[PDB]
Amino acid sequence: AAKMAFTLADRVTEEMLADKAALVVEVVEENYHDAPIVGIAVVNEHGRFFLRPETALADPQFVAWLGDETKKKSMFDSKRAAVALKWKGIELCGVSFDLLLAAYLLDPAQGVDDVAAAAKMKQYEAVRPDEAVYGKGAKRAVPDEPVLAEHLVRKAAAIWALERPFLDELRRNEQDRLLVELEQPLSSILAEMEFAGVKVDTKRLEQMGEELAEQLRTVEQRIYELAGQEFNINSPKQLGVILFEKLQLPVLKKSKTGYSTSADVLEKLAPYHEIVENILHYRQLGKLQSTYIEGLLKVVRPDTKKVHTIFNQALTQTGRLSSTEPNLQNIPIRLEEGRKIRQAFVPSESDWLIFAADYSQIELRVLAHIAEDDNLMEAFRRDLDIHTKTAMDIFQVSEDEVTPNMRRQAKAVNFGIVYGISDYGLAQNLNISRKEAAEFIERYFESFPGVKRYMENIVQEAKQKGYVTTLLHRRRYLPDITSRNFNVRSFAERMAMNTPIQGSAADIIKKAMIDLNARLKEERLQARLLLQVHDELILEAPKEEMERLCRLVPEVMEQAVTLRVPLKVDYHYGSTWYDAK
DNA sequence: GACCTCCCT
DNA sequence: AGGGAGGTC
Ligand SMILES: OC[C@H]1O[C@](CO)(O[C@H]2O[C@H](CO)[C@@H](O)[C@H](O)[C@H]2O)[C@@H](O)[C@@H]1O
Ligand SMILES: [Cu+]
Repeated sequence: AAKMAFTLADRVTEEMLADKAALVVEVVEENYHDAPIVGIAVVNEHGRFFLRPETALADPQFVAWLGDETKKKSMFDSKRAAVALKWKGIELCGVSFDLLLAAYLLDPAQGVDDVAAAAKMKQYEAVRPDEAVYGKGAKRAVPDEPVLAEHLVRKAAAIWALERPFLDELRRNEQDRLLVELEQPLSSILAEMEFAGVKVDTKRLEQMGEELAEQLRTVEQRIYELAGQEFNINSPKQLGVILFEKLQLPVLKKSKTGYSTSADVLEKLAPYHEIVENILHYRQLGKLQSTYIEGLLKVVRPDTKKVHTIFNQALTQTGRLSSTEPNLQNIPIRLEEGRKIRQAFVPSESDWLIFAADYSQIELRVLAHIAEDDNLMEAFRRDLDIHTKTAMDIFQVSEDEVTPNMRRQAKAVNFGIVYGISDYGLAQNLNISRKEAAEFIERYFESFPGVKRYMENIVQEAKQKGYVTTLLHRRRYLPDITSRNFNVRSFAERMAMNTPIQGSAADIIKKAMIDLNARLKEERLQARLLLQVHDELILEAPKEEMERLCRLVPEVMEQAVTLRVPLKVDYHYGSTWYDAK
């Protein structure tokens, strides 16, 4: 395997600053925030170059070239490079092609997470997987200069070679604008969000942690008093023995490994013995303690008291974002004791406030749009309570005859319809029988014949084309749709049904983010985007901007696309994330 | 290092 | 429907 030719440069030259280049700014640490850049490579019309970061990033011409938006770069995962460079006070501009995002749009099922995996999609194999170069786990390391340098230049050369074929394919798929006008500009916005971060009131979490520690100690002792002995409550072997052998509790669910102690199961066992509610309480508290007190405190930067998440923009199969380290998309809200964690998330400057705007029922509104179901579209045109309306229809009752249990069940059905669910899975959910579940679904489709039609038509389209699409032309390939195995085919069908709804919702909120960022700038507001949680945007702004944000944010979000039904956005603000309710 | 419950939308 | 994050072996 003969080396690829390149200049191991000792200094930056003019021919390295062409107005078109593939660029590699390598950040090997997974978490790129304030992380080292271990090397640089540039491939352009004049050749291939490796530069050492301490050289290139001290060179004013290079830094200016980095920041010049008329000097176009092709990269893989530009957000990583962008953020790492922001921490060093350097702006990266002019990124006109991101191979990671191109690969993700073409097929999110491939799990492209390095240049080698993207290149393999076009039968290009003259580059190694990062894992082969860096190793894995405790053996992970930056290799010596000649090996590192060759690797970065090969990645750059791959990018240079693969841009045209990736773009041609995106174009054939009508995904070219989706890359260039949505995902790439979103990438910059997300880079700013991650860099800005979110301020944490660590003292507040620590005293929450102190309280929890005390309450956990109390319940733990109670559990041991009720069990008549001590044991590792978090050990599935030990607990299963206490519950199902020593205390003779019925076994309602098994798990391949052993006895199920899932919360759905424990709830049914609670009548039999007082230990059960205490174990549940213990789990709720321990979850908060371990994950959202301890876990959060571990990743707060002590110098700024901020958490800086990383939004994985090229992971989920539907076009949603994900968030890591910490995950700021699963902060408790459902139960009050856990929701109080949100009080620890505070504005980053004094006299600023948190502002949260969320779409109201975006998935069902999208479904109404794509199905063209007359009844559902009317329901949203009237701005009805959708679950109450759905109860009225499937039970054939007047609004005044809808009971709370009726509403709750219509709500579960609505979620089921959205997730493409079937008699069995709705059964599990409503704690009812398969045949009953099947009658609900049948009643649903009688009231919403357009949605039935859609569910039928989309599964057939998935079979005929091999994939389904979203509003903005995101794509998901569903080859299991023709499996002769019921369970595998059926999962594929649900995906066929759900992906255009979940994915189109993701598309809309991504566009809103772009539109919003543009409006914020035009208006010269200091308001800034901090977070996205699938159907909601969280910002922080001076107290003096709230009144304008109240009008501006919902409007931008509501007007992002025009559907057959209105989009509706609710909003709140307050001293903390908790209070923005 | 791999494999196997509970938090969010 | 999508995700992220301690015991056992
Ligand atoms: O797609 C964004 C993200 O994906 C990569 C690989 O493409 O994944 C690494 O980085 C993320 C962010 O910390 C980690 O969660 C993941 O485990 C890593 O493999 C990375 O390059 C991008 O930043
Ligand atoms: Cu786990």
